[PDB]
Amino acid sequence: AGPWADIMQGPSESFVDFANRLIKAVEGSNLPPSARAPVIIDCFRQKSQPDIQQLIRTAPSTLTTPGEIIKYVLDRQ
Repeated sequence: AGPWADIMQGPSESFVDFANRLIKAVEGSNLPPSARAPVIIDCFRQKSQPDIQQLIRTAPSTLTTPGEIIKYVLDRQ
């Protein structure tokens, strides 16, 4: 279990704050730099609040970066 496992969006935490903690826990880990982006995305899918999880599952497959997912959530939530 990597340092992201402990990181899940709280019942009253804004997604951006959840994203911040998570990105922190991923960036300070032993993962190679090149591996951070795709791990961050999986965590967004698995560790967010349920409403946010369905939002990310419905999203266009053309969102490829953590930054596009964040922007998508903030605009549409």
